[PDB]
Amino acid sequence: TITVLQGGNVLDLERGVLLEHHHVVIDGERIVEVTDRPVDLPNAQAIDVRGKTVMPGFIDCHVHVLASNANLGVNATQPNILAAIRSLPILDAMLSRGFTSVRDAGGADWSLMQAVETGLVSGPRIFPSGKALSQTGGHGDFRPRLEPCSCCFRTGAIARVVDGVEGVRLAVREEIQKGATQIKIMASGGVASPTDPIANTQYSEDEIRAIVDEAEAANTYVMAHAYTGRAIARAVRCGVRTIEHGNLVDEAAAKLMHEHGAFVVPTLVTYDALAKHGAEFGMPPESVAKVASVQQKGRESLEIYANAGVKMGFGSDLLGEMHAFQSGEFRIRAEVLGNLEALRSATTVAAEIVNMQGQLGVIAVGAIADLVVLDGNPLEDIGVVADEGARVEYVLQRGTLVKRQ
Amino acid sequence: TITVLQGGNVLDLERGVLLEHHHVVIDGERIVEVTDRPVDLPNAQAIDVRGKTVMPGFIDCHVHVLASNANLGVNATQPNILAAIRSLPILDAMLSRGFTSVRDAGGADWSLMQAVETGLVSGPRIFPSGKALSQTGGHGDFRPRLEPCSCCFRTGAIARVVDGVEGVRLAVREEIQKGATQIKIMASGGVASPTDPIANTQYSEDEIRAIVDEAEAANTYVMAHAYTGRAIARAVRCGVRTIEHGNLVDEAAAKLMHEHGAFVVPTLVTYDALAKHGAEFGMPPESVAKVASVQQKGRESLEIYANAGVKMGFGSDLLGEMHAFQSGEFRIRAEVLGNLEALRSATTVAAEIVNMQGQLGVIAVGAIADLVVLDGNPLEDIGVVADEGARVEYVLQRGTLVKRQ
Amino acid sequence: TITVLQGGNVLDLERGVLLEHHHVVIDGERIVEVTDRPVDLPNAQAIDVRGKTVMPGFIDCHVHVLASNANLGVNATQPNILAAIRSLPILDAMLSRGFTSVRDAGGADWSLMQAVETGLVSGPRIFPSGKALSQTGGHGDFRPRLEPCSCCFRTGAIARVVDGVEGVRLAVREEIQKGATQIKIMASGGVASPTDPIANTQYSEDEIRAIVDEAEAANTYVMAHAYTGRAIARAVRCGVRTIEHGNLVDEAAAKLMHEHGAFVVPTLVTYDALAKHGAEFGMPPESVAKVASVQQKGRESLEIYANAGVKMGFGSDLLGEMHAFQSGEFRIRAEVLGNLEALRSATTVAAEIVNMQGQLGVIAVGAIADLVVLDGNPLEDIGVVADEGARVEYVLQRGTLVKRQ
Amino acid sequence: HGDFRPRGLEPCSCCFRTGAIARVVDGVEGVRLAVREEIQKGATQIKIMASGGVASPTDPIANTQYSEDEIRAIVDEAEAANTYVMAHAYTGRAIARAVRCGVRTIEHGNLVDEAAAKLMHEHGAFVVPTLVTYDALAK
Ligand SMILES: [Zn+2]
Ligand SMILES: [Zn+2]
Ligand SMILES: [Zn+2]
Ligand SMILES: [Zn+2]
Ligand SMILES: [Zn+2]
Ligand SMILES: [Zn+2]
Ligand SMILES: [Zn+2]
Repeated sequence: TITVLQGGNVLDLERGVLLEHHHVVIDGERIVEVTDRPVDLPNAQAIDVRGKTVMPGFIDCHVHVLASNANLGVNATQPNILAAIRSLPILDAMLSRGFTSVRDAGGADWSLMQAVETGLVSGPRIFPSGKALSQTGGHGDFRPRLEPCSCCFRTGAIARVVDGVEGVRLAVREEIQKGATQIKIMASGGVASPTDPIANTQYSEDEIRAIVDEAEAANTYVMAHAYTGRAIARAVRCGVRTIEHGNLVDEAAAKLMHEHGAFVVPTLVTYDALAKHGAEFGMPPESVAKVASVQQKGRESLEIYANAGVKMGFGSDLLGEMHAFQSGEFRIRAEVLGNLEALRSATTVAAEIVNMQGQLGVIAVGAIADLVVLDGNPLEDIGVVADEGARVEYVLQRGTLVKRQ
Repeated sequence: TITVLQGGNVLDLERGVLLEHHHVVIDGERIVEVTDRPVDLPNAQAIDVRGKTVMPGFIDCHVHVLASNANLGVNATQPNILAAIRSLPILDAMLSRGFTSVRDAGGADWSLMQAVETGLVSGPRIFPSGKALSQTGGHGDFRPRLEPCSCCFRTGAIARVVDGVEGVRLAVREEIQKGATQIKIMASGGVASPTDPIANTQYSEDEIRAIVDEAEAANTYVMAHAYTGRAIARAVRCGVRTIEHGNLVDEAAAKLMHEHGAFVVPTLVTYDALAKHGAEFGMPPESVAKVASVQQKGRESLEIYANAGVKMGFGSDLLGEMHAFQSGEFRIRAEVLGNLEALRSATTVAAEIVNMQGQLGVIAVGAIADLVVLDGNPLEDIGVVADEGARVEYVLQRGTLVKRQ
Repeated sequence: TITVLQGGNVLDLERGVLLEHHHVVIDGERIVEVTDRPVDLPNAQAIDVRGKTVMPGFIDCHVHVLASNANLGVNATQPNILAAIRSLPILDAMLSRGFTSVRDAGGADWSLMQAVETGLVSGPRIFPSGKALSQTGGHGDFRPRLEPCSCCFRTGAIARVVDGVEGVRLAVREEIQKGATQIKIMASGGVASPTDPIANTQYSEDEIRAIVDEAEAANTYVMAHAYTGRAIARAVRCGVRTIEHGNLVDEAAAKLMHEHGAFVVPTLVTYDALAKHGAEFGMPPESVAKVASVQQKGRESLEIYANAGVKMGFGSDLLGEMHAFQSGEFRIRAEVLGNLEALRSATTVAAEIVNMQGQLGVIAVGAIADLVVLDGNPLEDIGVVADEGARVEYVLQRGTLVKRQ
Repeated sequence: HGDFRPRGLEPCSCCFRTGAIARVVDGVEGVRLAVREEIQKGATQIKIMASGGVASPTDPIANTQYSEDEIRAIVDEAEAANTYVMAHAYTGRAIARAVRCGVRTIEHGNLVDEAAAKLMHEHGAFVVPTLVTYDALAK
């Protein structure tokens, strides 16, 4: 059968206007009609959406669903079944904030992706990376300042450690076999790892090139964690498609990104959260030392990306109980670029990042019915979205209604 | 001693005509005379071939002699001595259908080649690949969507999983030591494997280039499994000599193939069989999902190959009890290319592929005595050879008579 | 349906007489009636057996079906599929000689057993030992007088080398998981192995005990290869059930064997064969040095076992092309004990050895229809059995007729 | 009864799948180590298979599993950690020896004779029949 959201103000994002009193008609999992007709509803579930905004369900392009606590070291060493359990609330809470799809950046696997798709578990559709690739002593290596690691994969582990061209090549083939949808690598130092300062680069160009080739071979792409313009530039020229964080770009690297057609997924909200509640939520004292420097240029970088004409996706990257602040990223972006853009990042641009242009992030005929129904107009008050589930009262996923609030 | 097939109509393939009441004289294992003389037979076994077509014994360029059931996963896991035993009827039946030589595309080894050649076992001469080479998660990787290890060689295993330039180099040197005649790899997604969609490529160009080198070093070639024009172009540029299946060529790839002097071996019959009796004969349900798409472009591709002028060999690639349909490939090709071509693909073109030009696939002086005697004329009715056999009453192999029907 | 052997002279073994003009009625796989009635055959396959001896099909308690050549060293190293192929002739010949069941003493596995039971392959029912257990440098170690060795089970290998209590324990649990029906161990030096003189013992009492226990825990027994009275005595005290060869007993050991209720399976024909054609058929020169001694006391031992009242079963132990000599063991035993006793060793006593008392080795109601039809009377001329398959013209196996000669 | 490998074979197995009911270990030291491992990981008691069963491929229910040395080593290591061993067993034969080796509770136990029962009462051993499962597996 068939469902009609009636009399909503449909958000159309490429023109940037509400379309008032437009009905939208769902058959099965897909949108069949968007019109301001009196519509011919014989056996349709009518949900009355008068004076309320209906827009495409949001896409978060950088989450760690399995990051149930803020020390990613100790997250990795928690027992498997507990690691899994603890992700469930995280998933549920994402969905009710309006997020109908997430690109998980290391941790989530194909089993979790199936769990939501078969209905076994409530949450967003996951686009899994499997495990992030990290070189030894890299952003994914959580060993404190002897070595030989570890036979087999803990379900709590964000990353795996692999070095060498043949090593990475294999690892990518293994991850794609295990059903990843894209490949995440760490291509610079970070904040949450013990031994790497943020300014230095990770992986040789030979390794990154091998990885990008093996991903392309399986008709997907590489996403890459990378802060400085030096770290970004190399990664992009090796052929990576999306850059994660990217807090310390220069315009030279920004220009190179635009030119190559590479995307960026800023994750500003995680730095504010780790500012307030950093050493407080159990993340090592010398990791909170590293967080002071990246949030500075963080806001500033957004302008640079916008100036160069680089597409920016929505990303949170929140760990542990800081997971609640997910929606706040809308606000931060709205402050710097217009809140049309802030919304675009979680919809149209996001949908392109995950290769579902036309499929998600748009209310149009043929598209998947992933809808959010919003009390108020985000186009003028960004707060209706950025206030943590406050003002979202319906969530639709693949046709079916999943939240009523 | 010495043998005479008297008064036959000898099929000459490069001219495309029967030569009536030509006698053919066999001494030892070789053809010594083809003539329409009254011939001078003192102590020759006269076999009377009046009004019946005598042609070269057929060559099949793609078989899996050891594929005794349609689930190649379970075929691989079956006990060694049982895998061996169950290939015996397969071999026998192939010979009875007129196939005096087969190129096995993964599975059969040098021991099976020996068993026929010393007469310990009835079948076609085998040109063994040993085991096909497959990357991890490739068309030869039969592990479900874990990641164990393995690595003793099951005698029912079609392929082996090897990654990396050195890995593949070693693998080819091993396969050639055990006495492979040519090297098979998987360069693309496939149908009969769990985790690889058909549209993606397999192996880096370094790996394939390595492989081709090690093959050429032992004075033989590589046969590569590939479907799409993208997969085929890259393989051909790396220097593979024969392409298997090739159902989804564009003409740009076919042009390249012709240019490089590469062959194709289409296997159209297997898809028809897997259409009818796919899930029925125990091949996993999501493999029969993938069979729908490749048989479409299958017949079309034949034209593409013929237009670009790419030599086409005969291949069956039938698994399990679907082995019976082997000869039906003649019909399929005849229907697109006329039956002179269809006969050429299993004789003159085939013999060139297995580097036996002038040794097999031609009735001429000095050639090996691999002869089929046919009741009817295949030049006008393709049915006389494409009918389970039915109409083949003599098969000669290296001089001696092996089937009387 | 149903079958009748009519008017035969049924051999009854416990009373030791022919029963003339007794009909035997087979339904399915079982014997339903043995009677000298005019029998009421409506739709029965009548096979006319007037004036011919019908007796139970023979059981040979010690064969090596996989021993396709006389050098067990080189037999083990032959390629897997070739090892399998070569056993097919061997099995077929055994069946034609009247043997409807064989107890394989290392080499044959469950899959071969299945091959015959499912009728994939013609031959006797097999009771597989899997692989003989042998200590390092023991009768099953074929390494020249060094080390590394071997990860994987060659299908042509008679034995495996395992040492120590936990080692042999695991070895037995494995062999039974793979579906051995009983367990073979080497408990002494032998003839066909490079490094062990026949006089000395093999395995500790601890190992043998552990082995016997694990056998008994799986509701089967241990068969043990042992020559000297010292080697025999110890094995029997450890609770092994049958003794293979046994050529150099003293009566003290024999007495203990009787006391414990342990059988013996002498294999005298193999030493005569190795006398004539030893170094001739490719068995290493210092192995044929060892064969001189054992045949001496061989005929003499038979008396000792008889005197002590130790049950004897039928055994050949023939290797390679010397397999042909299988039935000659009848004549050899008939020469020393009566030819009644010689037929008993292949029937009633043999069926007890393989735990099939009342199931095989007797023509009686409810027993399995494993029958041989014999031209002449073996109770007076032992040559009607011991002339290979000269004088056996019907063989019935599990109801159905398998040889017509 | 814990070994779910088909009658091949004999490869494989590296790590612990969280959906696995059992592990395969053989030998006196092997079991000893496995018990210590299991207790370190936080088991409250130790479960063993001392008999053939129903839900496993290769073992007929009539026959026994583990040597008395193995079982008794298992019981000791469990007692050293102030717990007990529970043991899966059907027949009176398989039951008796388990109890003689000092296992505290017997699982299923569908095929006792009063001989084994009497021995069980004497040693102070419990039984946990699971009759419902066989009705369910019947339908
Ligand atoms: Zn990152
Ligand atoms: Zn991250
Ligand atoms: Zn293929
Ligand atoms: Zn193939
Ligand atoms: Zn022996
Ligand atoms: Zn033997
Ligand atoms: Zn149980």
